[PDB]
Amino acid sequence: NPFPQDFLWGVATAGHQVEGNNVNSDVWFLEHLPGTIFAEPSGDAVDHYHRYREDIALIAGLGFTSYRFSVEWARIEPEEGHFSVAALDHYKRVLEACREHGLTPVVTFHHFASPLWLLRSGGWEGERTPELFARYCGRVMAHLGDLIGVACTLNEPNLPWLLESFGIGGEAPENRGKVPMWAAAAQRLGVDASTVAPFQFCSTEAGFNVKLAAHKAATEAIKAHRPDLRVGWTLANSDIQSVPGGEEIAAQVRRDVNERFLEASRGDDFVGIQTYGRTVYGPDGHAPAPEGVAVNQMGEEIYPQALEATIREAWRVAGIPVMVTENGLATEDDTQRVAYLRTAVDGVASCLADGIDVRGYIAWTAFDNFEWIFGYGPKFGLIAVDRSTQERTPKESARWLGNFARQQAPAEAPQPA
Amino acid sequence: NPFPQDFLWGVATAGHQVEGNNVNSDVWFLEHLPGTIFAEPSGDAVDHYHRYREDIALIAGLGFTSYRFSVEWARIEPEEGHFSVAALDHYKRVLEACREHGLTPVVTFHHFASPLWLLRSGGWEGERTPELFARYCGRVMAHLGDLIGVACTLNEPNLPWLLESFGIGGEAPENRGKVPMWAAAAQRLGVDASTVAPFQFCSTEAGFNVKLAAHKAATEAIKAHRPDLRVGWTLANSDIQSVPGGEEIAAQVRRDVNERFLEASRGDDFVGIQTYGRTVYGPDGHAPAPEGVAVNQMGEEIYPQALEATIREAWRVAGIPVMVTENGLATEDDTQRVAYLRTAVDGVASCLADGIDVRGYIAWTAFDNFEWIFGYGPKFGLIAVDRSTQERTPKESARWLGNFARQ
Repeated sequence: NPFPQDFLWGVATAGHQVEGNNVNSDVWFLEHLPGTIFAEPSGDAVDHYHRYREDIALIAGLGFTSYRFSVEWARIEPEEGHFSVAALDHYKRVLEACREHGLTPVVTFHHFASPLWLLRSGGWEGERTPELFARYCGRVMAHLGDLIGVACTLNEPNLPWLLESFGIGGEAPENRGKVPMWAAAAQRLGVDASTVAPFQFCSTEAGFNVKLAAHKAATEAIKAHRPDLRVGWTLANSDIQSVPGGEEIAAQVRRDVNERFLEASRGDDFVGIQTYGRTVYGPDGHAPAPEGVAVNQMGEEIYPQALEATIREAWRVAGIPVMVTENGLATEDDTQRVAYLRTAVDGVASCLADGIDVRGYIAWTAFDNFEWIFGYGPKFGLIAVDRSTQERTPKESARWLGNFARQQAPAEAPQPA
Repeated sequence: NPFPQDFLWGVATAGHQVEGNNVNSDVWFLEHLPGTIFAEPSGDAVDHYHRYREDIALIAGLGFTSYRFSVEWARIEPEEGHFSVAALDHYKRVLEACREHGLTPVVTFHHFASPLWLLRSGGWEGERTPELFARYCGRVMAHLGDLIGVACTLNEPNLPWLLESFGIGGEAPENRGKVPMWAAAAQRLGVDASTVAPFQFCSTEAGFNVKLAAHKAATEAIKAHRPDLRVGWTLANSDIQSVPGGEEIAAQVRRDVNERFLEASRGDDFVGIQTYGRTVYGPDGHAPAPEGVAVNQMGEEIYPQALEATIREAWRVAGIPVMVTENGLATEDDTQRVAYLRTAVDGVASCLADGIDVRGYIAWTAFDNFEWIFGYGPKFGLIAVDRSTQERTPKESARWLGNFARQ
């Protein structure tokens, strides 16, 4: 068996995507702006904020051994310097639920959404962000740090560098004013549009430095409470490929998005790898590539072979233990998700059988949810939710993966201790 | 007793003062503005949002038969036209807890705090405000109306008029810009200050018409779900008195603040009376306490005889049943509170005994809480909360009044 007994089998969520009523967040604010690129508001999402106990019990019943979720800074520090012990107690009860159900909690301290007030100090390019984040992380540790299994500081700091290569984003700061969304944003924040920089859109050297310092200062804050607790960030590392004409563009992208962040990870306990497919570049940049085999729901290629390739890359470049903190598939046909997961798990086993220190596998996502700018259309969940009633119904993929996890545990009788 | 069989004995709260994290409300926003008049932010308050079950068990264990609390528009409709079913289920659970503990729930549909977005459309001077408020009251009824024991549409529409008589607000709208907090509110909302009108500061003719229209449209929305449910609004009615020199001033205030609103109440099923003390006017306007006892934490005269007066007044002007939806005392010494509640309650019984139809007594307030611009200084609670730990400790007044109910 290539998986060790302590290997984590989980599903992941992000607070804004499942909790509902993240009304103090930047993303919420962006969802309701006149010029918005968000297709619909998050609203209640799946109401994980109130239903987490039953959600945890469901997940643990399916045989998962871990649960990854975010603590939301927008709730914890709702205005700069005014921490909410009430919200911190909410997340302590979440962690207590995990622990009562045997789940190791993988806590993401930040998952794109920020308190809206942060966007007035320059957001993820502001020089105070690294220390405010770190202060924030110390406060969460102060209140519930003993209950965390594993810590992820930041989710996908490199995402917008990859989106820029499409590229959706990455206007120059001096040009953010010309996209409606940013112009509006700045106006109501009472601030200049060149200074508007939520986490997931910022691909600027300022933003690189701010992200890295925030990671660094947060790790230290966290270690001050639990020196034993393993910490890393997570990366949006695709399997980068090319066709003829795209070799140099592919190389540039692999370098700026993947290797640069993995180089920056080399001090850490682990790195989180988040991978869905390959990303192919030709002479005109991004090519949704040649066709076969997705047909994902978004019309992207179904290529869970990517995971094994990014795990290998991460081991090579960073040389630290890897945890797969996201992996999954957007599809309305769950039989495709099952076949995808079989292959991705094979990818993991294959890396482990080669001596790569992989420490868990966490599927994106637990429940069909708010897929950022595309809203509720894209279905990534291993568990269905009828949002109108909030009823949860596990899909076969949840039973398959859950039961795979369960079937890796030893089976010995009790032994005098 | 002269208390009928089904007289309600309650304690009351307001969602902004007790729940914590009312981050989408207009008040929250005003608490954090640069030139704010709020002495401190509400923050977590006493975290009633999370602890309500324990709070209601405690309330019920003490002997009360009723609980008055708000549902917060700021959480139910966080953006105009976007209702939260999860916020509605929360409140649904609050009502289920009440009933599980045998407590008749008295729900206030609005208790000063509004969604921040409402302030961008002219707030409680906004001409769409009545129909928005009614629509909101409808959604709440659709989700949970069957669990409400009594309904209070609006809390103290008339408060800011009373305060104006102390020269404490009531700038004409053209001069709102001159108050720092309004100028800051304006700038952050992208709106002119003349337009900024949160409920409890708005004592303008427009705000009278808007409040009244909202109360009426809300009443009609709630009866479309529950024609049996008793509906009214609550009034900030002091026992307005004079000394020689103050007669015209006193009559004026009595007419604009109490009688005008009681007249406006004449169609309703009951009027909620909220009274704490007397307000005395002399030749120089509002008079300070005499070399006359106690006094309360705010230096106002401790005057429980006020309640009997405002009940008699309401019966006379409105002519409909009276519910005491707030009465109590701000004080650090609870022995003063016990004595106050005893006499107030005697005042109520004396009204009852004269045939005035009083339907309930509800004390302000369950828990020491966020007293608006005064922050956590003032202690009105029958139950103490050490906010650092959120630990609840019933004062003697809790056990006194609870036990009084229990007979």
